[PDB]
Amino acid sequence: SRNIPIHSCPKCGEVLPDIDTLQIHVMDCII
Ligand SMILES: [Zn+2]
Repeated sequence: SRNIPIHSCPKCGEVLPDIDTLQIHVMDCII
């Protein structure tokens, strides 16, 4: 029983399917 967690950017609220996509986003997101 393992769900499918999803990463979300708190700076804006972009839906990030994974950490890899989340990392690239936060790296190029408005600080
Ligand atoms: Zn963001």
